[PDB]
Amino acid sequence: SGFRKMAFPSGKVEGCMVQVTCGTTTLNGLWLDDTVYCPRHVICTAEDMLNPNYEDLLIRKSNHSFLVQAGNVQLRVIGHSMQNCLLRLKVDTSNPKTPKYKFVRIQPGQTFSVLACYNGSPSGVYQCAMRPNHTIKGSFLNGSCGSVGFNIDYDCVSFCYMHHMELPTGVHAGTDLEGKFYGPFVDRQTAQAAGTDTTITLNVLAWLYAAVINGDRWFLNRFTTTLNDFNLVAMKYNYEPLTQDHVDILGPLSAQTGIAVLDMCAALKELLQNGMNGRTILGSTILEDEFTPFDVVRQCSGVTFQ
Amino acid sequence: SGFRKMAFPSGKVEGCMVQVTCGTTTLNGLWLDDTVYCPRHVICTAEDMLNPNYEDLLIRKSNHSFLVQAGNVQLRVIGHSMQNCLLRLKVDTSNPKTPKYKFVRIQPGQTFSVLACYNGSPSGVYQCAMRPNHTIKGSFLNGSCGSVGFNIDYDCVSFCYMHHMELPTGVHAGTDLEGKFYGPFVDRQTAQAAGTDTTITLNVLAWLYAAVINGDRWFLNRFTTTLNDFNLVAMKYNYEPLTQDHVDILGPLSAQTGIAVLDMCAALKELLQNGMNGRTILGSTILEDEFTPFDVVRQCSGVTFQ
Ligand SMILES: CC(C)(C)c1ccc(N(C(=O)c2c[nH]cn2)[C@@H](C(=O)NC2CCCCC2)c2cccnc2)cc1
Ligand SMILES: CC(C)(C)c1ccc(N(C(=O)c2c[nH]cn2)[C@@H](C(=O)NC2CCCCC2)c2cccnc2)cc1
Repeated sequence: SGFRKMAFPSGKVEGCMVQVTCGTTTLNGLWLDDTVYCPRHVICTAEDMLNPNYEDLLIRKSNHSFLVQAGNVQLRVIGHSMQNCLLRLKVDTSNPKTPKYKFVRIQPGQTFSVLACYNGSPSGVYQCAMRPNHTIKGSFLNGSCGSVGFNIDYDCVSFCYMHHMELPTGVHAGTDLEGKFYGPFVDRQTAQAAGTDTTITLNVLAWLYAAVINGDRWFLNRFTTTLNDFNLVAMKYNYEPLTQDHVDILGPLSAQTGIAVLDMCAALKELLQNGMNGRTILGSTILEDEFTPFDVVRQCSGVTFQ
Repeated sequence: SGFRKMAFPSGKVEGCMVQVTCGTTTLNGLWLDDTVYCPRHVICTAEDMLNPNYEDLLIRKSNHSFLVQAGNVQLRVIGHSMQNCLLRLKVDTSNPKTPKYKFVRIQPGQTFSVLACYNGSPSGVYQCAMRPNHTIKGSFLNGSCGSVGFNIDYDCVSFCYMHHMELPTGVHAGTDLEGKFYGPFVDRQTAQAAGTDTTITLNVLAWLYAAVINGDRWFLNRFTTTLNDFNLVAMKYNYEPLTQDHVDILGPLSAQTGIAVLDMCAALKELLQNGMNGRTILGSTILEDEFTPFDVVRQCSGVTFQ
């Protein structure tokens, strides 16, 4: 029993974190085989963060412009190239702790674990959802850039996020491991701001199923809804529309609990319209949208507490 | 910016987790140097969980009654002994991944990271507070016993919790690494239940300081309070009394923010009496008591956003 925001064990990623320095700027890099990946803004001059031209800044660097430190050991840079908003530094040593890994681009609403790091040293781990507006609600201080997000499946690490910058509301923006930003953000100092966000309906429904699996039914009702009638309510409450594809994704949780998806949607409609009347669901006084259907299946028992 | 429940990186603990089997029961153990620690209830018969006598059950076991598996490798047990509610199994191999470590008994209100494990395989990591009633709000399924809780300071792992059992309300009970239970619980099937809990006042105050450090002051007021007048309100709202010792602990956070402790207590008094008026603090619609003063200092900037 219980239900918590649960990160993946971080050891396989810890063994990949290094420190990258260029000029006076230090940040974190990810060392896999003989390549170190880091944000290209490591080369940005303090004097000009407003209008960097990265091609022009990078051509002025040599391999020995970059210092890479793995713990106490210096790794010699023997090549470098820019890929989108990342630098790929080739080093003289293959990381002996490289795990089985893949690079994947996650979709909005999906979750991943973040290993917050400073100066190449891991500091903390927590779970994040990629918001519909392409930001994450992380916890990051100066120098956290280059920290990574990942999921783990059967000892294969799927890296999906590298941290680049903080936005004015205190939320965080970054790229995939090909260097392509999530969202419309850019790696320079501009007035950019996170767009309007929305609640991840599929995740709320998954978490209501988690509550039933764990033994609680107080919020169910005798009603059903059509998809279109639910979506009229969702629009009013800034929830994402439910689609037939999302209904299909909820199939296994619906089967484990015996609650049809559209019946759970009717329960959610009533909770939105009437509130929770001072009660909790899975310990929470609000509806939670930070757990995917996969996260619920990963964490909950496969046997409902009937 | 940001503020999240943040666990310590788990890799140093992952390298210590093994599987222990006795008879038909399997659970997790902790392998440090040439010793494996695990819950003594691994020897309990399925037929008699109501009234086990562990001395009488253990004398009937030999070293080869115990199977220990580290990944795919079998570790031969060459000795065994009971210490309180733990077994200490001596094995033929010293763990080459043993970190610098200590065993410590934590106090109520303190936090630690939990590495949830099944069959000796780490599954997830999350942060827990030891509640005043000596339980934790974990997330644990059958076979999680022997999972450990820990804090990390300068690469030294302080182990403080080993998981033993789940209580009727779905919360979790366990021991320190000397095998002494937290709380009045016992390792057998009884009617035992968690006692009444209370809110950890010192942690709420620390988290209000975190909110100011991160730039938010909306909940402050022009009033102050005496310790005794605050404690009259605390009793009404099931908050722990504030003590002078706890006031002293808040010294550094008070200095970083310029808010006297008793002035923050007046703010908390008003929040308890009037509620939060539909507003949030650090993203939360409720007052949070799961972060210690140390956790706030660990995670927040050392410079207040004034
Ligand atoms: C060059 C560029 C792209 C403008 C930049 C500058 C600084 C950083 N930040 C580094 O901390 C940092 C930079 N290099 C080493 N560390 C921080 C950051 O985003 N401030 C923002 C201030 C407003 C305008 C854009 C940047 C940061 C803080 C907390 C968590 N995350 C990141 C990130 C990007
Ligand atoms: C022998 C004894 C002390 C009564 C016992 C029995 C079972 C377990 N539980 C094992 O899962 C388990 C046991 N051995 C291997 N796995 C689970 C558990 O506590 N059920 C309780 C049922 C009510 C009465 C006491 C035990 C468990 C589940 C979820 C998370 N945590 C633990 C723990 C202790």
